[PDB]
Amino acid sequence: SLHPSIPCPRGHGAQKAALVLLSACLVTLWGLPEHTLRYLVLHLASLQLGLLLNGVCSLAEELRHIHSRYRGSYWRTVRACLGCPLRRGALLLLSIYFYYSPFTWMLALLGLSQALNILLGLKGLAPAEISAVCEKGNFNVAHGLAWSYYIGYLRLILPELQARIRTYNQHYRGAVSQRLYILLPLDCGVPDNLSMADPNIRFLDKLPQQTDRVYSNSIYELLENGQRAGTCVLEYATPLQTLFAMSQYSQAGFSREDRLEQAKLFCRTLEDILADAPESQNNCRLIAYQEPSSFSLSQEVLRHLRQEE
Amino acid sequence: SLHPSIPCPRGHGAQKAALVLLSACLVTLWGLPEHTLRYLVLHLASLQLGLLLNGVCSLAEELRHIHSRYRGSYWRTVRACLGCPLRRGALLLLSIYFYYSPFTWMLALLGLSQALNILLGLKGLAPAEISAVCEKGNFNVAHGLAWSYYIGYLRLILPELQARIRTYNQHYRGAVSQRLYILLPLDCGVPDNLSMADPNIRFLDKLPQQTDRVYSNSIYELLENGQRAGTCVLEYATPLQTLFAMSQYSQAGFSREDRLEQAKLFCRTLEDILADAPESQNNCRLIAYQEPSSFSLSQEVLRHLRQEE
Ligand SMILES: CCn1nc(C)cc1C(=O)Nc1nc2cc(C(N)=O)cc(OCCCN3CCOCC3)c2n1C/C=C/Cn1c(NC(=O)c2cc(C)nn2CC)nc2cc(C(N)=O)c3oc(C)cc3c21
Repeated sequence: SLHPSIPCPRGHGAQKAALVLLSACLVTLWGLPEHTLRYLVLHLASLQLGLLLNGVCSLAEELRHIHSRYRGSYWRTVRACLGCPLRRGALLLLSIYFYYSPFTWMLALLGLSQALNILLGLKGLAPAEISAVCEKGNFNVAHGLAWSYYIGYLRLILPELQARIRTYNQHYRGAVSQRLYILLPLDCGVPDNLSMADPNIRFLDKLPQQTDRVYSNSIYELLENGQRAGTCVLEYATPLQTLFAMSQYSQAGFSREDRLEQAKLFCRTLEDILADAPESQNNCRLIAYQEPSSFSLSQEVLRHLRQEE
Repeated sequence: SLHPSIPCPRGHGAQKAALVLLSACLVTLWGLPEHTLRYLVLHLASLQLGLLLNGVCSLAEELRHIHSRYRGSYWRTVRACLGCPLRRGALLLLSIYFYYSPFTWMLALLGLSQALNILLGLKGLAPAEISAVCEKGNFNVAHGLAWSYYIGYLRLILPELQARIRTYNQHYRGAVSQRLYILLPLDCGVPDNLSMADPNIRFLDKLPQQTDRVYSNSIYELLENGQRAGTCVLEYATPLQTLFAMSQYSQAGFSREDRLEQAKLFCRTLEDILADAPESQNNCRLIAYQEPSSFSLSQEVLRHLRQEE
């Protein structure tokens, strides 16, 4: 409705043309009794056991990710596989009602059939269905936030940064490390400053220019037992402020479980980009955390600081 | 490898546990000849015809989107459905080799079975499989670019903008319209300035402040036949510079077909956000274009300008 090449969203034409081929194929059965209907649900059973066997093998992948992806909860993992046990398991019981009115040997034939369907890669997802699951969930916001952060901000501020650090040391007493530490709070909730987030980190300063775009940089000196054992540059992650603010934007249904699944994905993608980047080979260093026994993040920065040298 | 709650990417444990249940179910067949193997491919045929029927009904959706999503090319639409005709159609012919060694009535039983499987929503995609297709393609960069553009930039610059426009008119001769026009070139290729992109648009100016964050909004006056019939504020789309620069970033396999599928998706999502936004009810106005007979975009801005009043 904006440009003729702009694709409109998907409609219900998949369901619409489904009943047409249903009504076409149903009247062919009128071309020939009642003997078919016991065979119909038995074949309809075999589609469900194939889907049920496709769930349990994918469950073997999921137990690798019980702690991270599913917070140690065994019930969510079974709920994550198999789609919907209600609409699947109901027709499975209805089949055995019709099945009575060498079964394991008959059951074993469909067993290995679905195995090679997975092994040969025959369970293919079409690029129509691959696309239609991607534009369905409007909050797929994780790779765009990672890729635009590297392109728009990190590609620009990192190669200049080493010169802005050394001129502060030529200006002086306090030796600041030559890396950029980006904090990634998973409980996203980003405040404006950092003195209130931890009173162990209570500096403020402005990193000077080179001597266009003006990226103000503040150096926060850790005050381990009231003493600045470490001085460093700390910035938050501006994409995490967006992920927070979409959840507060209640006109879009973005919940705190949907936010936490992307913020973990945002750190994995941003760790990938800084692996093979020309500029961040030794400059960037992400410090992710999620504090509930809420410990001090000033310690874990100092662990990342003393591991530098 | 960064935090213990950060989920690792998926492995080949789906294929790994598939052969284990294959080797388990195969030796149960040793517990009982050769009579099963003709029945096995016949059941393996019925899975493919169900997938083939699932492709053709989804094709009925795709013909609504032949021009936009598939550039008018009928062959891509069939290639977009059904996944892979090579690995699917080969086993279909191999079945009929085994089928010879009321068939349409037997074929009609599996026909309406897959219809109600689509009609009742029984073809469910599990949230494990829904997720694993989303983190597979690392360039899913369309909604993050739209949502962060509204949050980080458009939510901040639009409610201030009306005051910055009127003070230019109080300063004066030239009545500038009270809207923001964002250009979305689909052939993304964004240049730095706009005088070279069209010599019909050749102003430069700086929109003044209110009298924190400083945004330079340049006012470009249309020079219809060398005369400034229209004066307006034109900005490009900074997310489209990123989508271009990921394609030039050849370490990530982002091709010009992958870029063009997201840039169309970026404009549909950004049109959605400005529909139900409190600030952009009459301020923003997107002008998307893709020029090959490459016409002048200064005309289509003036069409959007004279349609205002
Ligand atoms: C953000 C929404 N968005 N999403 C996508 C995708 C594209 C855009 C977008 O439209 N960006 C944008 N175009 C603008 C045009 C003007 C103009 N006409 O003047 C002004 C702007 O804002 C003035 C400076 C900002 N000030 C100071 C910094 O905080 C805010 C106020 C503009 N901005 C705001 C963002 C600018 C970049 N930017 C970032 N951004 C990110 O890291 C980020 C996170 C995600 C996700 N994507 N990115 C993009 C990389 N952090 C910044 C911090 C400092 C700093 N410390 O000084 C700093 O200095 C400059 C020069 C830029 C800069 C920053």
